[PDB]
Amino acid sequence: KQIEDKGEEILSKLYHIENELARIKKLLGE
Amino acid sequence: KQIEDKGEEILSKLYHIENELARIKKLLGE
Amino acid sequence: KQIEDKGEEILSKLYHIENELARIKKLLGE
Amino acid sequence: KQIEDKGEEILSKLYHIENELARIKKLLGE
Repeated sequence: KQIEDKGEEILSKLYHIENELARIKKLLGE
Repeated sequence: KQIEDKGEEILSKLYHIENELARIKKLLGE
Repeated sequence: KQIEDKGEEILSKLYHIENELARIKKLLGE
Repeated sequence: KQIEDKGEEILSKLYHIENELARIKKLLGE
């Protein structure tokens, strides 16, 4: 359950990261 | 294998992040 | 717990990626 | 060993990603 909690935690950061990069790509295209 | 399954899903996110970075590096003319 | 240990190391990388994105978003004046 | 191999694989992508972002930050600062 530690390994499963770390797993989710990792995913949720990755969603945050992919959103920051989408925001960068959007800016740069404007 | 829930954990195996998570591994794969995490990696998938990483590929997609790599696609975003390729888009970004093109916009920055590098 | 080698796998637990890996989890933590992965997360650490994600934080650092987040620091880089904060630096990048400042350089892009966003 | 599948979980341990996925672990390494994830790390190695993250190193690639942190390098792409360092290259972005360097460019933008030049």
